[PDB]
Amino acid sequence: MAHHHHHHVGTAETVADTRRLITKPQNLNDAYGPPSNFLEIDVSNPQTVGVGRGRFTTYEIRVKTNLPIFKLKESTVRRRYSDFEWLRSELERESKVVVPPLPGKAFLRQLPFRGDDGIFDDNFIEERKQGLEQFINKVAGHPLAQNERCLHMFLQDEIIDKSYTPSKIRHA
Repeated sequence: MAHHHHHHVGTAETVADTRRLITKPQNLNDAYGPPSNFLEIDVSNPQTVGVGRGRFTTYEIRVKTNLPIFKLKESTVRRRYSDFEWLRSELERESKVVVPPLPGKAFLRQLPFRGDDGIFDDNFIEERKQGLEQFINKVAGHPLAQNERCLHMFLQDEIIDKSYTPSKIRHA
């Protein structure tokens, strides 16, 4: 039914034998360029989406690339700082990714408050934005990171799924 090893699609010439062939991990392939590729990500376009007690601001992650991992080459998602955090540590969990420290403990004791912490203020937001996009362009552009499934959820699909598969971008 769904799983079938018999096929006569199109012009049938070869039959459903085994012969040899085999399907083994042949490492990374070639398509656009080396695993470095060209890469340009921008976290920005904030949305303060949350509750009066616990309101958070989401960031839109914009990316253009010809990376063989990124799949869509160039797309945009939107998720919150808390997802960046777990993305950071996830890359540090089982890989030696160049993951840098998150932007914080800086502008907070630098700016006013007003919006509880000041997160409702458009100055602070971009102050975290600038560093968060700095952060991401590394963790989302480094060999080890392109090798961690964490990037698949961050740059691709729609959102970071906190129940995803803890493995590499390349799957068997």
